[PDB]
Amino acid sequence: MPAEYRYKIVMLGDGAVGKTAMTTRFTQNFFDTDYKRDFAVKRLQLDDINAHVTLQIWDLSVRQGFYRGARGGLLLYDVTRRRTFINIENWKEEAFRSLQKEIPLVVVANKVDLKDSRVVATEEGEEYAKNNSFMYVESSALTGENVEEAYANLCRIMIEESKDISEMTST
Ligand SMILES: Nc1nc2c(ncn2[C@@H]2O[C@H](COP(=O)(O)OP(=O)(O)O)[C@@H](O)[C@H]2O)c(=O)[nH]1
Repeated sequence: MPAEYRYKIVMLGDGAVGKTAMTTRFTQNFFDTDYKRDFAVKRLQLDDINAHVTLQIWDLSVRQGFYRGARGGLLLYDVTRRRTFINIENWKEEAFRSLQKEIPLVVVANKVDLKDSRVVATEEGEEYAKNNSFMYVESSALTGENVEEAYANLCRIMIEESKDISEMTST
C-alpha cells in the first residue's frame, strides 16, 4: 500500500497567465479557449516513491482565506508578457506575508507554445528561480507540456518537507 499525503496548494500569478488553464489541464486533461470557470481536486500517484497525494488546488479578507493552510504553490507568469514576469516577486511576497512563513514554490513559465510572441527568455526565469532555490518549469496548458511535471515536482518537495517535519518531531 502506498503512503498517503494531502496538501492544499495555491496557483499564483497575474490575470490571464494561465492559472485556470493549467489547473484544467492537470485535473481534467484538456484545453479549451472557451472554458468557463474555490478549488479543484486531483489525486496523484507517484510511483518512484509509492506515494499517493490528494491535492486541493486553489485559484483566485478573501486573500487571507485563499492562502490559509497552503503547503505549496505554483508561481506562474506568461512568457509573452514581461509585466507578469516582473510581478511574480510580488506574488511570492504576498503569499509569504499572508502565511507568515515560506512555502515551496515552483516557478512556472507558461504559454511557451507561443514561440513567436515570447519575450521572457528561459534564462531569465531560471535565474529568478535559482536565486530563491525554487525549481523552474516551462509549461503549456494548451499542449500539456510539463504541466503534470510541475505539479508532481511540487508534490515531491512537499512530501520531503513532511518527512523533514516527521524527523524534527521525533528527536
Ligand atoms: N497558447 C496558450 N494559451 C494559453 C495557455 N494557457 C492559458 N492560455 C490562454 O490564455 C488565456 C488566459 O488563461 P486563464 O486560464 O484564463 O488564465 P488565469 O486568468 O490566470 O486563470 C485564455 O485565453 C487561455 O485559453 C497556454 O499554455 N498556451
